[PDB]
Amino acid sequence: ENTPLFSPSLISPDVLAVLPADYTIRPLCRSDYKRGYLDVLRVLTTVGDINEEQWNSRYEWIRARSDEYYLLVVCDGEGRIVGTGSLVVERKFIHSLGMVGHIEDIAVEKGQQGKKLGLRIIQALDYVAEKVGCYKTILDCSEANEGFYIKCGFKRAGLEMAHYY
Amino acid sequence: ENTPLFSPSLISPDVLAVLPADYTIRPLCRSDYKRGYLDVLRVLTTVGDINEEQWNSRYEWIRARSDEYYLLVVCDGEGRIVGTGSLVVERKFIHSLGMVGHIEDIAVEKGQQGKKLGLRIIQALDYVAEKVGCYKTILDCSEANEGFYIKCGFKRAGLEMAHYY
Ligand SMILES: CC(=O)SCCNC(=O)CCNC(=O)[C@H](O)C(C)(C)COP(=O)(O)OP(=O)(O)OC[C@H]1O[C@@H](n2cnc3c(N)ncnc32)[C@H](O)[C@@H]1OP(=O)(O)O
Ligand SMILES: CC(=O)SCCNC(=O)CCNC(=O)[C@H](O)C(C)(C)COP(=O)(O)OP(=O)(O)OC[C@H]1O[C@@H](n2cnc3c(N)ncnc32)[C@H](O)[C@@H]1OP(=O)(O)O
Ligand SMILES: Nc1cccc(-c2nnc[nH]2)c1Cl
Repeated sequence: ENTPLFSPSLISPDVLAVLPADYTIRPLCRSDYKRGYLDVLRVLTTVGDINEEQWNSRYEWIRARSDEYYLLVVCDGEGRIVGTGSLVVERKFIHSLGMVGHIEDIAVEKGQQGKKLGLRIIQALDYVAEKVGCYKTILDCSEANEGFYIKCGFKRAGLEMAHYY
Repeated sequence: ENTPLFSPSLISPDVLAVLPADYTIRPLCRSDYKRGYLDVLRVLTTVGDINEEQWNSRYEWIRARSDEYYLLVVCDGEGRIVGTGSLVVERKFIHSLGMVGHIEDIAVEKGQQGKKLGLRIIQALDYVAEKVGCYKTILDCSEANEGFYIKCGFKRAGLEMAHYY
């Protein structure tokens, strides 16, 4: 219930060292449902209404795949979740059975934006990806937040194409 | 060993109906190592040297995750693999615990290109994604093959950003 999703050993010590006083970054755990986690994702897009049972079910699905789904949180001095980020590690046959890190669902509470918390989330996710043996990390962004990813040391590599249902 | 990776029920019947005479599309199976599968991926990028033991190991990893990794093949009239495509289904908390389909590692043998086999692979992967409940399918492409994805009914949705190790 407070068991971290993945090893705290995968949290970048350099990131931990430069966070603001009393803020932390750490793996998700199941009790994060009760520390404002889904409210943070509302800055991204529609989350929907998810009750605790549905959370517990998806959480255990993700925990059964914790060599694939690396979800971490930023907490303020009061233990409130104020930022989220995901790394999803894709297995391939190409690149000698290579692994690609996919950065997803990056979100910082509006009142907490513009203090480098997104940068720290990206640095932490890039640390995980390198540690577990990804050959690269990629993500999709908008023209409007490309400048954020540039300041995180990402470069334009191609186009995102979509098909909706 | 000839057990399909996923249910043949997930292969689009409309696609099967319009393939060229004696060509088929079907799930990967483990014995596809011996029908030229990795040679097809060489059109994409470097595959490396993978022996049968390493193949069997990754195959079983993927088969243990066949609600996530949907790999399918196009076979010619002689049972040779001439095309490949992947759908990887990502689980999210957003969009009411939504699922996004990721189209990956699309490859047609050079001598078999320009006969709609890539189109059929994309149509088949989009069929899988809709069937299992994805809210969208996305992929990354180059400026040079954007025109292919446009003819498959995809639209530009954002930018692919990359960070290498
Ligand atoms: C892959 C994905 O998840 S894309 C989805 C990204 N998420 C969103 O767009 C949701 C809403 N926005 C947010 O949640 C946040 O604003 C984020 C995640 C985009 C950025 O996090 P923040 O903590 O606000 O940014 P942070 O302070 O770390 O930014 C790092 C630097 O980039 C700058 N920056 C932040 N956003 C942008 C932007 N949209 N365009 C240009 N520069 C930006 C910051 O000013 C800062 O600059 P500095 O180094 O000159 O001070
Ligand atoms: C997400 C990813 O995997 S991106 C990686 C894609 N893979 C590669 O680029 C590897 C090398 N190329 C190939 O393997 C193949 O050429 C593919 C997969 C790109 C396309 O498959 P093909 O079977 O050659 O194409 P197919 O005949 O189905 O093409 C459908 C239509 O798009 C056209 N087309 C194909 N490639 C392109 C292109 N690069 N630019 C513009 N139009 C194209 C075809 O002429 C055809 O047009 P029509 O409907 O007017 O006849
Ligand atoms: N492209 C992409 C983006 C986000 C997650 C994934 C994924 N990889 N494994 C499961 N999902 C993939 Cl393939």
